[PDB]
This record gives sequence, structure tokens and C-alpha cells, in this order.
Amino acid sequence: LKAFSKHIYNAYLKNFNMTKKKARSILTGKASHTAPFVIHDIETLWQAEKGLVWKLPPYKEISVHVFYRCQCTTVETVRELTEFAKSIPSFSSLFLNDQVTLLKYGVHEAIFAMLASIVNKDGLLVANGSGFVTREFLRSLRKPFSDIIEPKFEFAVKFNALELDDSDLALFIAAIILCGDRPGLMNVPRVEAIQDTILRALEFHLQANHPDAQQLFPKLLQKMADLRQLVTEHAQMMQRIKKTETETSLHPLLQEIYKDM
Ligand SMILES: CCCCCC/C=C\CCCCCCCCCC(=O)O
Ligand SMILES: CCCCCCCO[C@@H]1O[C@H](CO)[C@@H](O)[C@H](O)[C@H]1O
Ligand SMILES: CCCCCCCO[C@@H]1O[C@H](CO)[C@@H](O)[C@H](O)[C@H]1O
Ligand SMILES: [Ca+2]
Repeated sequence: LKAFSKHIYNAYLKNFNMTKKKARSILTGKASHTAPFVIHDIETLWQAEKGLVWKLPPYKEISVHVFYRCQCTTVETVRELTEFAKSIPSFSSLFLNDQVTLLKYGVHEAIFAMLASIVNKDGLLVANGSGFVTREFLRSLRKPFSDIIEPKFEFAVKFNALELDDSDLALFIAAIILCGDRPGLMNVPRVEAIQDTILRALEFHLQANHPDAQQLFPKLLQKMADLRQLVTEHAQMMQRIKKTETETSLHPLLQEIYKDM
């Protein structure tokens, strides 16, 4: 359980460029990091696109452009999560179609959980910590686009109050992905068995890492339930956009995820 935990933690370190530790020293102005360029209005968003942060489909409008940048980040994160998941021997022994089912229904729960690592009450890191976008700027955009990020901030700040670290997060994200009750899963008993091992490891770890945090394990099982519901709401928002924002482009991978939800 301890060697198991360490292995998943190494896979997490190996596969995610931004960790919470890195994100926190950037956000607190630690000596070994260059400060991010702050995106707080339309002119700074435009400067960031010119080269101060970033070196997409045809430009439509400000709100849509921000949406396109949201898609770039989540699709890149899906890439990192796939590699992370593959780095767990038990995951890679599953038939490839089961691996796809798990990632399809698990990646957004994992994304919204990890998002908390790069967030404070004022905004979020973007572009590998090279930028900071303000929560206020995001709320200012047109209706469907402002409404989709705000609930993630809301979840994140309460989640952040639990004070997890990267070693905790490794096990938590592994438990999210390796979930046996996903629709269309083929070998349910094997996946459920892998997941309980991960969960046991997580409880074993939290006892050592957070000794005075009695109730932390059941608190986290509830966050998994909350994430499932936050993704259900997000998929409905995404379907509305597809239906009503017909000039707005959506990445083919994302179309494949939200199909059937
Ligand atoms: C300049 C704008 C930078 C982008 C800010 C958002 C970046 C990361 C947050 C990821 C969650 C955003 C929620 C919207 C996700 C829509 C795409 C998807 O569903 O995959
Ligand atoms: C390891 C070899 C892979 C064999 C491929 C078997 C194809 O199964 C397909 O897997 C998909 C989930 O991933 C589902 O969306 C489809 O409904 C299902 O038909
Ligand atoms: C690595 C990216 C994670 C994969 C997420 C996308 C999963 O899409 C699914 O892929 C299957 C083909 O394999 C299709 O049968 C399903 O219709 C489709 O919904
Ligand atoms: Ca389970």
C-alpha cells in the first residue's frame, strides 16, 4: 500500500507539468519562479495573445476566444491524464476499450479537481504558470461563457480548504479515473477491485500525511460525489452551447466525450 502509493505519486510527478507545490510558489511569489503576466481586461488578453504569454479556429469574439483557450487547456490535460493512467500497471492491463470508457467518463472529474491546485479566490494560472487570468475578467464575458467557469472556482476554493498536497492528489485522481461504475464498462469486478486498493491506499496515506485530520477520508468520498454532479451540470452547459452557439467550434475529442451524456 505504501509502495503502491509512492508509485502513483511518481507517475503523477512524471506526467503533470504543473503540480500544486509549483502552482503555490508561483502564486505566492517564491524566489525561484518568474511572476505571471496578469490578464485582467480585454487589452491584456490581447497582449497575452501577441506574445507576452502565448506564441486556433478563426477569431469570432472575445468570449468565444476565451472559450477556445479553455478547450486547449482541457484537451492538453486529457493528454497528461491518459499518460498518468497508463503509468499505473493495473490500468494498462485492462482491455483498451475499458481504458477509453474510464477516461471518457473520468477525465473532467479529474480536471476540475486538479484545477483547484492552480486557483485562488482571485483567479487562475494559465499557460503553464506564465499567466494569471482574473476571476473578475471571466465573470464579465457573455452569458453562456461566464456561467461555465464560475462554478469551478466555487468548488475549487472549498476543495482547497481541505489542504491536500500533491501526494494526496495523486491517489485522489487515480481513484477518480479507476471508477468501476462507469456506463458501458466491460470488466467491472476487476476495475472495482483496483479502485478499492487505490481508496485503501488513500486512507492509509491520509492517516500518515494528515494525522490530525479525522474525517478527511469520508470528506473526500463526498468531493468525488460532488465532482460527478459538477460534471453532469457542465456537460449540460456544453450541450446548450453546441445547440445555441453555432459559430462556436468544439474540439472533436470533446464532442466524443460529451456524446451520450
Ligand atoms: C485566457 C483564458 C484561459 C483559459 C482559462 C481556463 C483554463 C482552465 C480551466 C479548465 C476548465 C474550464 C471550464 C470550461 C471547459 C470547456 C471545455 C471542456 O469542457 O473540455
Ligand atoms: C483491446 C482491443 C479493443 C477492442 C475494441 C472493442 C470495441 O469496443 C468499443 O469500445 C468503446 C469504449 O471504449 C465503446 O464506445 C464502443 O461502444 C465499443 O464497441
Ligand atoms: C484519450 C482521450 C480519452 C477518450 C475520450 C473519448 C471517448 O470517445 C468514445 O470513443 C469510442 C471509440 O473508441 C467511441 O465508440 C465512443 O462513441 C466515443 O464516445
Ligand atoms: Ca468503486
